[PDB]
Amino acid sequence: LVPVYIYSPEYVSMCDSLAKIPKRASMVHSLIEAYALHKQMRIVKPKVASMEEMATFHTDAYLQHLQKVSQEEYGLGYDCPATEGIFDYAAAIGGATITAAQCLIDGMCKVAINWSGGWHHAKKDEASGFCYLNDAVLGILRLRRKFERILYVDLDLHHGDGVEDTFSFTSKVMTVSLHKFSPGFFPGTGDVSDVGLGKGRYYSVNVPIQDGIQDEKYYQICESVLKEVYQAFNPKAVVLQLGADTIAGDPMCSFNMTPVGIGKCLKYILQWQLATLILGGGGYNLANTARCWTYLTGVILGKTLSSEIPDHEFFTAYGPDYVLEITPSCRPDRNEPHRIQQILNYIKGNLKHV
Ligand SMILES: CN(C)c1ccc(C(=O)NCCCCCCC(=O)NO)cc1
Ligand SMILES: [K+]
Ligand SMILES: [K+]
Ligand SMILES: [Zn+2]
Repeated sequence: LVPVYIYSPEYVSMCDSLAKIPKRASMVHSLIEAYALHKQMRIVKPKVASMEEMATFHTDAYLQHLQKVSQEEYGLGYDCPATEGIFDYAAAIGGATITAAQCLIDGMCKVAINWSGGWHHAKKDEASGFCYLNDAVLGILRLRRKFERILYVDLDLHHGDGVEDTFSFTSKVMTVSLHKFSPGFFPGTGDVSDVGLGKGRYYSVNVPIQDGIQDEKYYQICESVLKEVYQAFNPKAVVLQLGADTIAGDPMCSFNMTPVGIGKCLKYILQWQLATLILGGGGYNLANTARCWTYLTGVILGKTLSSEIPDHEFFTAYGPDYVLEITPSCRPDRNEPHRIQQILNYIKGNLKHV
């Protein structure tokens, strides 16, 4: 009944070294610790993923290449620099999510959290969008050993293309992604008409959304889709990716959400009372990402947190207001109601086939 919190000092330090988000893992953990939330959770040390565990998804040629560049193509480049920490980072993140999955299998908990996971872009032999290894896929494949139908819900700002593509030809894993979809915006995929292929047709769900969406409309959309998905797909377990790059104040400056709105989505999923693997993802206003995942941990624990950020290691990063709540930016919501309705009707039509 007590949620599992994947953590070790070594893991945080490892994750802290991803050059795109320096120290973010420490900031998230430190704030969670400052609110004393870890004492209400079962703290589980993550294992490091073995080569064989990583090879359940990634090809050996790809994994050997990561090993090679870590010691001395494949999507390595501007977004995914080939640096020496690559292989150990992959094994650690993957291992953490696999550990969370295993805890859920063993019935240790109903909810297991790896805030440093959620790297949804990576494919079997291609790095993409800061993702060297797809830990979300790894967790789904582990859960698959016990659970017959798995629902993957992706609330990151970006389309969960790596996870959806991996399971596009299957009906045993359904992917649902809400994301910004606009020509030029990474990764450029995930229109409402993308529904999966072959036996998996209608088992991929995409909700293309525009800039400026706020809490109430987002939840209305998310609740509407998830309601139909639940009744049509009847999932036995859930993997939930909660990238905080949708949150107001993110330098990506696209959606205009607060952790409260995401929390309502989280609450809706939690009341299904299924085994649920919780993952992080994007989130580039580092203090806000910590504010968000701290609040969401509170939501998982059913606790209401004090508005004042406690003094702690990174306290100075929480200016100018030093509170946990995030105020939406004063800019317009570019989502026109009729288009949103069209999308919801298209999805509903798709789910009748499921
Ligand atoms: C300021 N600067 C130098 C850059 C800013 C943005 C990108 C970018 O979005 N690149 C495309 C890859 C986006 C990765 C998004 C990862 C994510 O949050 N996935 O959910 C690149 C450079
Ligand atoms: K998403
Ligand atoms: K699928
Ligand atoms: Zn993202």
